[PDB]
Amino acid sequence: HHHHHMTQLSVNVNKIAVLRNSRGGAEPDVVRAAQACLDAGAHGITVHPRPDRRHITAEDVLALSTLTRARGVEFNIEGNPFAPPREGYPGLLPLCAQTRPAQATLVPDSDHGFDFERDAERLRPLVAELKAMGCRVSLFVDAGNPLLEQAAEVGADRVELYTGPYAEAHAAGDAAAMLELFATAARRAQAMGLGVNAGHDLSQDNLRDFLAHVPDVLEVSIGHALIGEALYDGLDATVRGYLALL
Amino acid sequence: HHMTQLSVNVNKIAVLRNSRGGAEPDVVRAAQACLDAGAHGITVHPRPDRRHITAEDVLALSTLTRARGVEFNIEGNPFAPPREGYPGLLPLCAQTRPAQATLVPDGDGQITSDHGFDFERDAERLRPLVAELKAMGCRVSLFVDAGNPLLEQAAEVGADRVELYTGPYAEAHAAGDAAAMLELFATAARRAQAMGLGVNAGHDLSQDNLRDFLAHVPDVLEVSIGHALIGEALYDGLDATVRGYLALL
Repeated sequence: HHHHHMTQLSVNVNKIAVLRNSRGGAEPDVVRAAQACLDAGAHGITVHPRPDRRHITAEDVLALSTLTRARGVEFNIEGNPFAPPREGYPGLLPLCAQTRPAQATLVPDSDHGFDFERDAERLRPLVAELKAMGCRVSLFVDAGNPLLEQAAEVGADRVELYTGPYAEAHAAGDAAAMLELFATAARRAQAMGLGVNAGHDLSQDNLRDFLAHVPDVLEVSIGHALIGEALYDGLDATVRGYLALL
Repeated sequence: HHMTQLSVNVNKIAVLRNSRGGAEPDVVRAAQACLDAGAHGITVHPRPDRRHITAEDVLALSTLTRARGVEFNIEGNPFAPPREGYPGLLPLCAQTRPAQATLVPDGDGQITSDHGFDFERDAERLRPLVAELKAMGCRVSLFVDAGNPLLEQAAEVGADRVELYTGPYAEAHAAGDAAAMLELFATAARRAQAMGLGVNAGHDLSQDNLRDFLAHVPDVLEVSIGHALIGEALYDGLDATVRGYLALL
């Protein structure tokens, strides 16, 4: 069996592209913002290129691949593996084929995980193809999923627990019920040889209780709350603040 | 004869909030941090499609600016009828009584404001709405292009100020040579002031081009800065960024 490893931080820069696209020019620069996050010591960059190009584009992915590669850090691409290519969107797997990121996080459409009764068989050859490229494959799952262990059956290397309902419980004050659930979910996955990532709605106000109660979380992908906190203190300070909690 | 004042446009803060669909980052808290750093007022532009700032944000920021004794500036299209989630500009201003109302021609679905009023077509539909805003206590500013040949008609319509659209200045400044644009905007300012109009400016103003603009365009009373201020704050934070802008006035 494995041994403990210090939790790593991946900065999700989707919202930086959201601000760019709202105006429609070039500021704020996605690569420049990611560069400042890696300069602050982040272990990697996460993006989620939607098929409709609402924020991050295929061009951003290639640009960020070149960046993370030149700096020896990890690139994590989220996306729906089932989405066929359309105009302006090459598809998740061909994007990973072109950039060979360290990790590919597979999502079903983010507010829920996969229905393994329904999607496991068209998932299987795509998971296998992603790993064959050199990608770790992580599957977005709900902490309450009774068939959660089936992600190992598909061949995935990790699961990413969707931490939405924990953060909602944390803001309301009583998050104990959520923490026992997410801890139990983490333990079930690890008993199958799966690594555990997390993120989504994780902030500087709730990360500490999470890592203190959920064991051996390997990687956290934090976007929204990190960008929102950076409005007050800057990207450099914010990332270093997150790092000091890992 | 008057210190140029900084109004922070907090639209892009709502851009970050609404994308998620919760409450963070809080628009009111961010505006509060801008005022603590010495900003002279808050600007918002509630669009009819509710892309970022909502009517509830307007009401909340009105209460904030009032408690802190600073000016509230609402940009918007006075012609836009009420839609789902949007009561319309004039009923919003009646409900909140902002110090200033900045009127733009912007149609539905424009990415951002990219042109000022065409006074040949809009002057007569502007007149009674300008008058109704003033009757509420609002100073009324009209978004105009620096090259508008009918710029002087904004005084005839009853507006108190014009806001020169600084987009083409910022584009020329980034390209290096902004002298020609600076003389044009200076000329536009003087034309407005000869009619008793005050001069505001904004759109695409940043920490890299504000200084030269105020240095050459005379008696600019107010600058409304949003997009670039929020983008620069991503690196340095709002307090530091706001204070940087104040030092450039």
